[PDB]
Amino acid sequence: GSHMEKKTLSLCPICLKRIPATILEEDGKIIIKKTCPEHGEFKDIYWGDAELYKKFDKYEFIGKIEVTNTKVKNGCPYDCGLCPNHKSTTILANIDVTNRCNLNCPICFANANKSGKVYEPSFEDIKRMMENLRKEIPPTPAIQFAGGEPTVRSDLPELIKLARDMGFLHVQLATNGIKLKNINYLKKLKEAGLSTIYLQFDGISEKPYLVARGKNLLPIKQKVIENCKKVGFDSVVLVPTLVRGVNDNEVGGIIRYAAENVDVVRGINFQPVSFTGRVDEKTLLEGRITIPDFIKLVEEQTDGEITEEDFYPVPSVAPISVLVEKLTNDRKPTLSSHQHCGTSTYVFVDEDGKLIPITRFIDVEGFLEIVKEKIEEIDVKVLGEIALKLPSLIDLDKAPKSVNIKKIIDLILSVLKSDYSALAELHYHMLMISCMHFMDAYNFDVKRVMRCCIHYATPDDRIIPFCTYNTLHRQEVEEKFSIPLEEWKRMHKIGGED
Ligand SMILES: CCCCCCCCCCCCCCCC(=O)OC[C@H](COP(=O)(O)O)OC(=O)CCCCCCCCCCCCCCC
Ligand SMILES: C[C@H]1O[C@@H](n2cnc3c(N)ncnc32)[C@H](O)[C@@H]1O
Ligand code: MET
Ligand code: SF4
Ligand code: SF4
Ligand code: SF4
Ligand SMILES: [Fe+3]
Repeated sequence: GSHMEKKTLSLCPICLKRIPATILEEDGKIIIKKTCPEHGEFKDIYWGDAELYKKFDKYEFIGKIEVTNTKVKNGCPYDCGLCPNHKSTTILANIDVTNRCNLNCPICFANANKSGKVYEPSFEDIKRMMENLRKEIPPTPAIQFAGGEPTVRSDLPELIKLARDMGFLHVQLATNGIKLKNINYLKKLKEAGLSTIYLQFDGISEKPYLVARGKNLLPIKQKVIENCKKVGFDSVVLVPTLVRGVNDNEVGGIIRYAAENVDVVRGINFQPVSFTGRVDEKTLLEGRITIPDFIKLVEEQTDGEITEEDFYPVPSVAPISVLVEKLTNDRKPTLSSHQHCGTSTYVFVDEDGKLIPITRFIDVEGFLEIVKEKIEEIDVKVLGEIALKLPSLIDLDKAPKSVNIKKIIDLILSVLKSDYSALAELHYHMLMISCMHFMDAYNFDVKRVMRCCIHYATPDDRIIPFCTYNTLHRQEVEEKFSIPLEEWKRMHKIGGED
């Protein structure tokens, strides 16, 4: 019948206490069982496919941190953060610049617009949160403004400039895009130096928007995309909240729409719905979907152009950072998140519009093996040796006709020389297709969250993993630093200015 895979620690979904949990294989799926001393037994889906679950375990990578912000007191996941036992530095920081929003979505992990209180850090508070992120070893390389809807603050372009001034290589905006339907507003974001728009995007028909968002936003999303084309803003990531029964049938359609718009869309990052914050009862009961379920949908709905073997877990590229760090004697941000948190592939869009994953014609598995081997052999000769082996890893038969294989190889080598511009050019050639499954109290796994690489900087000088922030800390923090809406409105204007 069942057989145990792992022991771990989880949370009771009722009282949020830390409780023991078992991860088990059962009928081809991975389940998590747990017991609360007070509220009894719980059973949830952890991963939809036991075979892919075991396959991803081989890419486990344990990171290290040196700069901490909190002490051990109550043990994980209560000591965030970062406490001395966290195993990853910040790769992408989140700063919530507001809890106000110009929407009222039925699915909202932040439960925006319900507290009756306004959380809006000052420009100086945000600079200090950025300093804390930049004090890490290595410094946090990427930051995203979130909330809430960040575009409802009139000072957002100044915050984007500030992030650039503070040294972040990548400045991202998570947004519902509504204000970006005005092209002059989009122009000010580009001019301020925004790297990427992380655009909420739930489908290619009206129904997923009606369900998840409460109204048909599809024409507005389309306008935002057309505005990006008009102003030459070419770095949009579409972000579907993936809900079984709502838009699991539109996975291929979203991917095809991105590929049709690959001049401005650099990726789709699917987010299987996370039962934190605000969720409607049908979503809670019927909507659960996991990373391997998503991978299966991609294969089915792109007619086998993208297959299961094309996806890798995020830490599979941790050794690339390690190697680059050793080659250059400079500490590099390392993607050391848990192997069951997320997955990605990369595809080329050819002339006919067919999707050709880079893994179809580059032996990515073999490439990562050589990388891990050369780390063990660490020097002046490594790069040349790897450059010698790269042709044996390529299948020129399966490569797209519209792709210069020699240029891709050179860009890969330049990434190994710590050329960030080559990594960015590589992303411009391709369409990233990824899926990240943020935890909730039903599937919480302490062994995952200890490796989390996506962190909120808070106004009380903490740095808190995304998955503990949205299950345990968001209300506490927002309540401390909010003022009642009644008084906030009388002291400000709608953009947040005094
Ligand atoms: C509200 C909070 C929500 C937080 C959600 C987390 C989102 C995580 C980020 C998603 C990814 C966005 C990346 C930006 C893409 C882009 O525009 O890319 C284009 C940009 C170039 O833009 P600029 O030149 O303008 O700065 O380059 C980058 O952003 C470089 C960083 C790339 C990060 C690589 C991540 C690796 C993932 C693991 C790969 C596994 C192996 C795959 C094998 C085939
Ligand atoms: C930052 C992104 O997260 C999406 N989002 C909002 N609520 C949820 C949820 N419960 N689970 C997953 N993604 C969600 C938003 O729609 C936005 O695109
Ligand atoms: C909780 S979502 C925060 C970012 C923005 N409001 C969006 O929906 O894209
Ligand atoms: S998630 Fe990390 S920072 Fe938070 S308590 Fe656990 S180990 Fe510490
Ligand atoms: S999901 Fe984003 S846009 Fe929707 S209500 Fe929440 S914060 Fe606002
Ligand atoms: S944000 Fe959640 S899903 Fe992503 S790395 Fe952190 S723990 Fe894993
Ligand atoms: Fe309980």
